[PDB]
Amino acid sequence: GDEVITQVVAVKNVSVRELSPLLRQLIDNAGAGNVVHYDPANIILITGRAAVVN
Amino acid sequence: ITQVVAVKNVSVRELSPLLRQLIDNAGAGNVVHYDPANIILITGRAAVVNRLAEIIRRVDQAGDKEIEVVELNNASAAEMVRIVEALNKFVADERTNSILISGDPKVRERLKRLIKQLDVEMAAKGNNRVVYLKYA
Amino acid sequence: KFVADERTNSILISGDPKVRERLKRLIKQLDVEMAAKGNNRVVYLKYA
Repeated sequence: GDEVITQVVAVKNVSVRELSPLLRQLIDNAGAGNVVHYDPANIILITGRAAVVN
Repeated sequence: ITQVVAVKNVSVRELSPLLRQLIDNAGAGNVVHYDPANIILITGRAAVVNRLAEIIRRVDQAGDKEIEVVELNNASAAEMVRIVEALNKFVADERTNSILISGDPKVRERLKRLIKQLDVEMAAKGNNRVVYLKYA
Repeated sequence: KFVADERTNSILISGDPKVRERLKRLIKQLDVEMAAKGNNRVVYLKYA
């Protein structure tokens, strides 16, 4: 559905800052309210609509 | 009310912009102050102080890292050391002959995996042999 | 990248499951042991 939830998922292989521009492309591709925050401890944060967060 | 909660894993100054986002997202009166002794201060409405403490504890609980101590009965610890050293943290003691670990409960999963991986002891090779001469 | 132990005499690997495919290939490739060459020989002198 359209709900706003945060999802925490990992990419171990290389630091996920590498995805900041294209992920903010999906933060741009649709409506905002999102965050995608890349923890240097290497996990992954999204917040926003479950579809675009997907 | 003010809430004092910890993030041990890395210094919480790292959260100042996004936490002030929740100091911006709603009304002010808040403080979030990051003590270099590594604890955490919020002050403000219990709801926004909560979501703040949830981001905060979301960098607390996130990256967990500590030490393990696990017996190495067979493969020399210092060897375990060396043979992990090539991998790119780790301790062991050869008083005990035990891998110690510093890092993740993912490091705890995979490095209990490598606790187990090189524990094995090679079968005797008959390196030396006593031969009974029949004639000579 | 690559490791091994000669306690165990075992290749350890760091890298891909493509590195796992090809480097199980090279796990297997140089496992072979050369046949004995009769490097030394005891010769029975008939006369001298």
